[PDB]
Amino acid sequence: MDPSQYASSSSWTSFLKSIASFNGDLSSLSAPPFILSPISLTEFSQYWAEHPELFLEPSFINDDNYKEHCLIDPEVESPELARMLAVTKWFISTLKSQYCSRNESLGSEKKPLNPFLGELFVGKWENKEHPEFGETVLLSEQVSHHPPVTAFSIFNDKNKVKLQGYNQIKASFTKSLMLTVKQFGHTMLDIKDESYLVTPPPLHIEGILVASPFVELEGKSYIQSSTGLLCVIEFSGRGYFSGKKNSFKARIYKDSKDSKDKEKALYTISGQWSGSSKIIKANKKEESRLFYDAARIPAEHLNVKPLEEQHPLESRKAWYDVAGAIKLGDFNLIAKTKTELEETQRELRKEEEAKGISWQRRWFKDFDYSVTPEEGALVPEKDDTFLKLASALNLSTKNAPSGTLVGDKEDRKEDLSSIHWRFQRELWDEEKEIVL
Ligand SMILES: CC(C)CCC[C@@H](C)[C@H]1CC[C@H]2[C@@H]3CC=C4C[C@@H](O)CC[C@]4(C)[C@H]3CC[C@]12C
Ligand SMILES: [Pb+2]
Ligand SMILES: [Pb+2]
Repeated sequence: MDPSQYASSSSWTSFLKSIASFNGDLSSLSAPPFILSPISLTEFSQYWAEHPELFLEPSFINDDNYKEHCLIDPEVESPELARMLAVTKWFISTLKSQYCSRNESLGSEKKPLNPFLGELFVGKWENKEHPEFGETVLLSEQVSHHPPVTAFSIFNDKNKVKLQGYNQIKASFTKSLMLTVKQFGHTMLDIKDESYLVTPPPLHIEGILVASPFVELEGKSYIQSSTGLLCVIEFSGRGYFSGKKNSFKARIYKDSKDSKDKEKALYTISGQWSGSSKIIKANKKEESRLFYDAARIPAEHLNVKPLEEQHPLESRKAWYDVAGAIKLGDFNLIAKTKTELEETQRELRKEEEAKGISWQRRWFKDFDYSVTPEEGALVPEKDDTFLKLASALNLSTKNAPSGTLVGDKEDRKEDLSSIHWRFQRELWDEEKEIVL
């Protein structure tokens, strides 16, 4: 049918009624074919680096060229600050990819495929037009199905820029049909010997009643550096304080201590993350410069091998039949192909439970950061980067919503675990079957 008839269709009405009895698992919703996306959530990890030049820029900034590299502030006080500005620009650049990609390729936000345990998604940005960049690799793996958790790493060996992180969400519907989404997890970016800890923001999906969903960010995101510098990004927009669609305000401070006083901000960046934003230094409101304009530089999609060469666990290969059925809009075929894959997985899980076997994660392992960790679990090293950055930010190390600070209600939750997925580069180095 035409999108104009989605909202009043029997299919959408039945979907909205299934929401009324939402059991907590989005996979139990009767989402009609027209609102389904043929893309699995394991693919979303690629949204962290669709602007290769911005991802790598911090590695090119040094003591001898930092002022010359900093266009937004040729008077930047230090290379560390120049790099924080670059990392902030990169983070902002990821937002359009993360939260707007489906609206552009599918017509609206849609329900993504719920990955199966063990699903993989790999590719690379060859950066052919820039030999100084080198190849940047993406490894994404579904480390959990119940609940869904995607772990990932994006790395550029040539310039020593590596990123790793994981993501999980907890979603619920309000009485007005707003889908509230709390993200869990975090991402760490290492630029040579300098590190940055990034926390994703909470968000909500609106437009469900009218059958034209879209993401609206809220809350805050943090970027804590090993240099002490901290960037606090606040999201607002329509229906909220600002009233401006996809708006944000980011402030950079000398340290988390100073972030308690907005007047201490070294820079203030404001605008729309899906559009243009300006930057003001200190408090010189008078003078401002363009910080980032999302419309000027198109996202660069990574290179993925042809389907004919993909391994059975690779996302697109595994979901091929379902993706095809979704593109056709065939109600019965979608149910048939999806059930086929998910039932095979059920059988696998039942065999594992009864046979005393556990699925072994491929390139990531779950580290227990608890004071009293599971006896067989891997534990963090003394010089663990997350521990040091979380300490600097006064961030909770528990499995609380992303960005939860020590002392917050979510951190004082009784018997909350502290398990975090970590990339194990050695496992990729000794990978003997998967290739790029
Ligand atoms: C779309 C309606 C009808 C059904 C529900 C769709 C929900 C499950 C979808 C739509 C928007 C999706 C989010 C879009 C973007 C991101 C950022 C990525 O880094 C992690 C996954 C995450 C957080 C997705 C989680 C799943 C999500 C919230
Ligand atoms: Pb709104
Ligand atoms: Pb384990």
